[PDB]
Amino acid sequence: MQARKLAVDGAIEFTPRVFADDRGLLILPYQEEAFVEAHGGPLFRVAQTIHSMSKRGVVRGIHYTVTPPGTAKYVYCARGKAMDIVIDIRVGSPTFGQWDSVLMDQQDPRAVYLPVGVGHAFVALEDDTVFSYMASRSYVTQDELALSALDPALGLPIDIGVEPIVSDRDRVAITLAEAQRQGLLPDYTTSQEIERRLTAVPVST
Amino acid sequence: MQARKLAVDGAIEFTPRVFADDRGLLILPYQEEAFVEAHGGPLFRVAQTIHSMSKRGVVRGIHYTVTPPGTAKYVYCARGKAMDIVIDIRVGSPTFGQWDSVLMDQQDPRAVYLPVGVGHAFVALEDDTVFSYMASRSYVTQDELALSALDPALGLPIDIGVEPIVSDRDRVAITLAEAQRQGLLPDYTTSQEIERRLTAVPVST
Repeated sequence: MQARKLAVDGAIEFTPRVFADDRGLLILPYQEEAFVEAHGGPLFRVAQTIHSMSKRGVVRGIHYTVTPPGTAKYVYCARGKAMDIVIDIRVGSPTFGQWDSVLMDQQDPRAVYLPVGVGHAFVALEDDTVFSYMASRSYVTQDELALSALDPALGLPIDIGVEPIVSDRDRVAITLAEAQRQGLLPDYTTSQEIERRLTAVPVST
Repeated sequence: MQARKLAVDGAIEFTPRVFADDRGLLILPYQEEAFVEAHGGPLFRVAQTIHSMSKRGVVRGIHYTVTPPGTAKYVYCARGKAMDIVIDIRVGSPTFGQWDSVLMDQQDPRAVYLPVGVGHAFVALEDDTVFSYMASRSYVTQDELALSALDPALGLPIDIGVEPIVSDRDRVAITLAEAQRQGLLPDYTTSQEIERRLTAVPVST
């Protein structure tokens, strides 16, 4: 397993090996040793998992969780192809306003660690594109917020030639800039504090 | 989410709802509230995840982990169709020697909790059949052991009309009965003790 610290502070791309034989395929998308060495502590406790499949041209995001409580996530692309995007929406962050992209696909599969307080978006490049998540918190539509993924100030790499396929909620999302004005965005310090508590190393005999 | 306690003591089948819209599909295969209510405690901490894809007619198993240390698992079928099988190999168990099957498929997806000390096997009924696991322990070929899934004393539902597609290791696996003779099988009491420590409820303020 290879790990690559992304430009968005604390975000990480992991590249598992694909082991192939006569029976099919085996991948180990999350691996404790590689993760602890990259991040400094183990994965959060898993409160919920998500299986999401999208059609070609679907754009989902930018999604984030009111912080506190916040959510940290670990996502891998289990089928199809996507441009995955971490957006740093944590006010105070050294990389605030920065985004990073990971090409997710079945030939060179990738997993992404998303810190507490960051936004997540992606575009599906193929039908039957599947994102598989572990999350540190169960989903409350409540605390779950959206920002405009098509926002021109952002220039996210989300256009693939065809009309984006988007939920009404994601389509009408306020901008990053508007959310900051209104004080709706995660704070970087708070986010970090929660994240360190979530991914605390177990300390035993 | 629905939960169904299986005949193999402590094993559980969970039935998530499939939410479908214009964009594709969403499923929440592991959910803390449903799991704690069925099992009595939360999922183990996640040490590793597994993405496995199989061709039609592939039989994998019966696999188990030397106990101690043991491994507990949570598996959902993310693509295709399978007959999934929990085998109770814990000597002392009230359901020792019993197996249970879950039909895994994309139309009515299912997740299975596998306790510490139980064996796991399945047959893929379609090409591109994907099993997605969280496990309480990272994989050591070491502590990872196999029993004969085609064993006639077992009568597992693993034949689909065509020659089974099997690893050399799984093909040459000793029987359940032979493993017991040799003292290679998990102990039920020990398994339970480990399981309770793994899935201990967090107790905070």
